[PDB]
Amino acid sequence: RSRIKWAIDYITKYFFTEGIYLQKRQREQRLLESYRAEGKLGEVQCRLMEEPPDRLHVLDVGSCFNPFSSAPHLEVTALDLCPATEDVLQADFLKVEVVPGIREPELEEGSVRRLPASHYECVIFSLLLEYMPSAEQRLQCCLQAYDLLLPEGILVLITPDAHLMKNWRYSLARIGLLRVRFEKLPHISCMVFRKAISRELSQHWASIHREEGMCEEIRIP
Ligand SMILES: C[S@@+](CC[C@H](N)C(=O)[O-])C[C@H]1O[C@@H](n2cnc3c(N)ncnc32)[C@H](O)[C@@H]1O
Repeated sequence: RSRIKWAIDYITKYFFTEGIYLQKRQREQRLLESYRAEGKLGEVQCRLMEEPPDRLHVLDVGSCFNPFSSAPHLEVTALDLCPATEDVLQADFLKVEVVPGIREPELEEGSVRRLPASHYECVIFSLLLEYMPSAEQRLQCCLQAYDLLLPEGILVLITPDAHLMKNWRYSLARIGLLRVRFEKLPHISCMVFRKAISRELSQHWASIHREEGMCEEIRIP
């Protein structure tokens, strides 16, 4: 049906109705034991989420009109370069700093310039990344998404219309994000990437699944 309904349903299942965050945690714990048992990794640091709050902190980037704000149990901060509705904060995400030690966005001259680090259970890039000028700026957005996420939070990535998705999967794994869902909807590909319990775990996964010819960034032809 709709990417919006698809994403609300996934988020709800991931944190509430299906505990997918706990399922993937187990998969990642087993993967780490496998790697340690092969001497390829040592004593890495792991960071886990507490039980989800009743109200999830969701950052909707390139939101346009804040579709997610009325979804139950989502507390949505919506940003857009050119907001269409008054409830979307103006921001060029490429110029946003991710700042530890703050609780809410800070604005200068009416533009979001700073967001709280490690604060959001969910970051949503719905048909946003194809607006970036370069491949390296698409990666930059996902790197900011990673500093914004709580441990085991999820990046919801929706892009318009296989080896390229394997490349994005590899590129995002290099920076700590492991894909946990991929679904094809009419005219779009719907993906969710999870902030792994350990970035080093994610990077080693990517090392193993690197095919020859693929870049470190995330590309749009
Ligand atoms: C195709 S619309 C998608 C709107 C909504 N997310 C959806 O799924 O329908 C792309 C949006 O990204 C916004 N955008 C483009 N570059 C941006 C940037 N650098 N920072 C914040 N928003 C940006 C545009 O203003 C536009 O609202």
